[PDB]
Amino acid sequence: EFDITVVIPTFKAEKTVGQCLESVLSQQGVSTEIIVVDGGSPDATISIVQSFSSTNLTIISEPDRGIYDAINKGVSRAQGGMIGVLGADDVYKPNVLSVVKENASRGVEIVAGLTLIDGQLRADEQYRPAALISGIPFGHNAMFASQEAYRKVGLYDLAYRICADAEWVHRAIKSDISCRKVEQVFVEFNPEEIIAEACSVIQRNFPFLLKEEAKYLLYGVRGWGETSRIEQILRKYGHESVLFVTALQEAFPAVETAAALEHHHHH
Ligand SMILES: Nc1nc2c(ncn2[C@@H]2O[C@H](COP(=O)(O)OP(=O)(O)O)[C@@H](O)[C@H]2O)c(=O)[nH]1
Repeated sequence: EFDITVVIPTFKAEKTVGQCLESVLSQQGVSTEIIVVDGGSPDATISIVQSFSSTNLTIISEPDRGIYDAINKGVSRAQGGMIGVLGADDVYKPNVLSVVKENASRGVEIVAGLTLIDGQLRADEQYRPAALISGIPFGHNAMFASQEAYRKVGLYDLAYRICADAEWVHRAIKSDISCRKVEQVFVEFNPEEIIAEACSVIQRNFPFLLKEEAKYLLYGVRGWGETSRIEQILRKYGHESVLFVTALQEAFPAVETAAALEHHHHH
């Protein structure tokens, strides 16, 4: 019954939840359902959320196991054609929801836009196998996914408290979920732990990789580290997976002559 469902997880968000919801309620040209999944805030959050138009607004307020648990509860209740997730410190830009509706009209399963972070565009990557040796290719809050996308991919993996968004998108890529990237800003707003989860997520695509080899690939694609061992890694594991060969030749087009050699002998 709704073009869009916006899932907003909140805990102690009294400072910004107003600005967040104003960015959703003011969206013109769409029927929007809002599901606020609050983890039991003791501050003004519940009152502020209640100060908005409640017509299509549901409030869940109960303990949960973290951000992605709250997101899962909201996604599970969503009735909209496309489902977005907005943090309480985030805002959608004007007209974004209508842009999502328009770009979804042919049945694409994911519609993703750009993200503005401290006045700079997030350095996004393409939605393609090459993302599988990296992080999430677009900002998770700039992503909208259909009911069928979530039905087919499933829910967010709570084992990942940082990078569950990346792991979900990688599962989408591996499931050949369709995606359309829109070159418009949709949303504005312990490294060792982040790196550990990101390596783990990459290894869930390619279980033959050592953690250090997942790290090398990740730093390689992101431009944080050198790439002279990429060909070595390709020769080491190319026989394991055509997807992995495809990912490396997409991420590092210069290894094409070596990639074709892997394809030719094993795939
Ligand atoms: N329901 C729920 N929401 C949370 C929890 N922790 C954080 N949040 C909310 O999740 C959103 C993002 O949290 P934040 O600390 O900014 O993490 P980040 O934006 O993903 O880096 C905000 O809307 C918070 O209110 C939690 O344990 N439960």
